Amino acid sequence: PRPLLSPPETEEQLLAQAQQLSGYTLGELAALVGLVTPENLKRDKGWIGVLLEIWLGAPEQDFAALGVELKTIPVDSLGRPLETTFVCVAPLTGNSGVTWETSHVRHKLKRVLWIPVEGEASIPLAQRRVGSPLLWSPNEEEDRQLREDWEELMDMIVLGQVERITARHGEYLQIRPLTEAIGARGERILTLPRGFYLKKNFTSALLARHFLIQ
Repeated sequence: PRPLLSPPETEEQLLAQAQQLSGYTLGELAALVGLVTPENLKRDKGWIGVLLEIWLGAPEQDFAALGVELKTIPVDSLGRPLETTFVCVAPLTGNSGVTWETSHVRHKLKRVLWIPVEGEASIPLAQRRVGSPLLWSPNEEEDRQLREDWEELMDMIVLGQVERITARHGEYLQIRPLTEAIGARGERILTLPRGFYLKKNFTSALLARHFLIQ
């Protein structure tokens, strides 16, 4: 296959292109666009993203205005998620007044191109294969699941309790771990940078429905 030279202006072209990548390994795809494949993503957390973006044309930049977020999902040998999925940085400061409706999380997850990719540690990066892509939007239930988790997490941040957030917070979405934040007393604190992540139950559910369409 050949990478798109200009950003796609229709979801049809974006999806068709994504589909051309299925079956190929990351090494094969990286080589086809003159890119070297790192030994692991420890150094470049967003390497796979840079690569898929090149392929998907990411002439019509913001003009294309597709509003589609690309998200790769490392999966096991059975197509199941291996880890939580990073959504976006969690704002520890500012952004006061934000609500679920006006949140960057809801905005980022409005339209997503999910690309499953093998991710089991035993498989060298260059040998991991790309699976079948998904073009998704949360249904009413998924949006509710995210809203409730988002509201609980953000309220803690706004109340200066970011350091109190743990894996116990959030049924489908969590905030995972120096940057400035709001302290429990309103004092300014320095803490680990945080981010919003989708849990494996949420991403597994949407990946599963992809094989049950009728």
